[PDB]
This record gives sequence, structure tokens and C-alpha cells, in this order.
Amino acid sequence: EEIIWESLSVDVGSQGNPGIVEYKGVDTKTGEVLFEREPIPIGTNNMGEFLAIVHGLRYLKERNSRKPIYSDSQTAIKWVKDKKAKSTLVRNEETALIWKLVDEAEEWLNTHTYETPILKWQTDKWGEIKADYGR
RNA sequence: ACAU
DNA sequence: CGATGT
Ligand SMILES: [K+]
Ligand SMILES: [K+]
Ligand SMILES: [Mg+2]
Ligand SMILES: [Mg+2]
Repeated sequence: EEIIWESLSVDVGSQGNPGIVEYKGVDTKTGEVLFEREPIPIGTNNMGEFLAIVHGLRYLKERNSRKPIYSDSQTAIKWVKDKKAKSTLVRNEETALIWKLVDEAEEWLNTHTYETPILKWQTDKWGEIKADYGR
């Protein structure tokens, strides 16, 4: 603790894993939805969590905001730190879209800078992250 | 085991 | 119960 309330919180929602993947970002304090990604027909939970963080980085940079990002995903936080999404999802025609988005997110990380702190939301202490889908 |  | 990840 404590929660940094001046922050952006992201989370993934899916129908199956692998399955339909979406994500959203919210104001941690107010719950206002700041962005939502159109559902992607096939992806994994961790790919979605990764895309959500990267989108948050791009969203905050475009707005000249120094707020941190919260995610509850140990995996996605590490993938962003590494600039490399180490997903096991097969590459085929069905997964082409999510893989294109992941490749492009990595490419963005490798061509841009940011100071945005990427923080672990401590679900065991604080309850569900504010961007949670409730599924 | 931990995080989803 | 299954799956994605470190
Ligand atoms: K949920
Ligand atoms: K496991
Ligand atoms: Mg999550
Ligand atoms: Mg959730």
C-alpha cells in the first residue's frame, strides 16, 4: 500500500482462453472508462493484458500525462519491461490479428520512450482492479 | 508456488 | 473443471 489513486488501471476480458479478447483502461479514482479495445476474435489473456498496458502507455504519452499504470498481470508487466511478449499462442490464420497487434505493440515499445511507472495492482489487499470486467 |  | 504465463 497505498493505492496511487492518480493513475490509469487496465484489464483484459475474454470469452474463452484462448478466445475472444478485449481490454479497457479506466481512471483508478473515478472508474471513468478512458479507452476500450474492439474485441479481437482469438487471443490469450496475457496477450490482451500486454496490449492493454502498451495502449495505456501510448494513451498517456499522447496526452502528456505522467500518471502510472496499474495492471494485475505479473506476466504482462514483465513482457512490457522486456519489450517482448513471450506468448505460446500458435501463429495461424485464426490468430493472425492478435499476433499483428502484439508485434506492432512490441515495435512501438522499441521505437518510443516513456517514464510511466507500471505498477502491480495488489488484488489480495485491495480487491479487484478497477478496470475489471466482472466476468 | 505465484500472477491471471 | 479448463487455459495462459513466470
Ligand atoms: K473478470
Ligand atoms: K498453472
Ligand atoms: Mg487482469
Ligand atoms: Mg479482470
